[PDB]
Amino acid sequence: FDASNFKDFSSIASASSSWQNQSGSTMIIQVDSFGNVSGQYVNRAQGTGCQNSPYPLTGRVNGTFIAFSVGWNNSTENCNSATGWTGYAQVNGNNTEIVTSWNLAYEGGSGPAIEQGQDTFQYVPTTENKSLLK
Amino acid sequence: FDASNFKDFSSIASASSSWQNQSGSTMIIQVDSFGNVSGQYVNRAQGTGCQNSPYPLTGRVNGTFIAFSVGWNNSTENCNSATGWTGYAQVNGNNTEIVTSWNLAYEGGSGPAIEQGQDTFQYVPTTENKSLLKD
Repeated sequence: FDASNFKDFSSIASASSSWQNQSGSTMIIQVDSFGNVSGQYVNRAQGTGCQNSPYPLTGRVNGTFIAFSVGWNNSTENCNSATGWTGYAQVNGNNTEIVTSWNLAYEGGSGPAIEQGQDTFQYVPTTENKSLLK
Repeated sequence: FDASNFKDFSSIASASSSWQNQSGSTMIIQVDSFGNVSGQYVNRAQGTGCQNSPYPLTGRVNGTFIAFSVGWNNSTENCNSATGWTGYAQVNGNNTEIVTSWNLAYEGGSGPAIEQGQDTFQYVPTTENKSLLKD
């Protein structure tokens, strides 16, 4: 996968790809040839619960457009919320990024509320070792 | 719902349910015991592309909260865009509803753009027939 020449999600379909946003959160995703997205999301956004453990992520792609969803209970920590992100991939400065808007639905002070924000994910190329033993 | 603890486990561990929003769009969803949502969405929003054919949907649930996603290509019609909904289930007037905000990412005049909105889905009860041939 040439991240400097990403065309659409089929450039990255059929193998895993890793991503990191501006807040330190990471995700690893699988895009199949039918437009499905699976993956795992690790939240590290300052001030939030449910950090540093993987949460299942699902979604859908159409060309360069994507939408994906995370529920905030993985059996390690339950934050009783959900986030949906929607956006698109593009090549920016010889890497690829996914530009998104998100909604977080949660229990607020006076009842259920939806918080909005934006995340941009940068592609993270794999690192490689000879073997698992140092 | 505490009473759900005192029923058949298999029947309550998962959900199969239909929903209609205020625009007449429908979705059919399956929620499994692990939190995974699958289903099919049929758009009927007035004046839009990609109406009247089913589009895959996928999502996650946590408690009463839900997020789900649809890409707008099913090989019948491609609208080159994607929508993400986020919200929650609640009860009113003796029916369950899902209250959501959505984002739509699409190719606008100037390049990619995001449109925002709200949808509320009402639960739709199953119709039951004797057979495919007789009601």
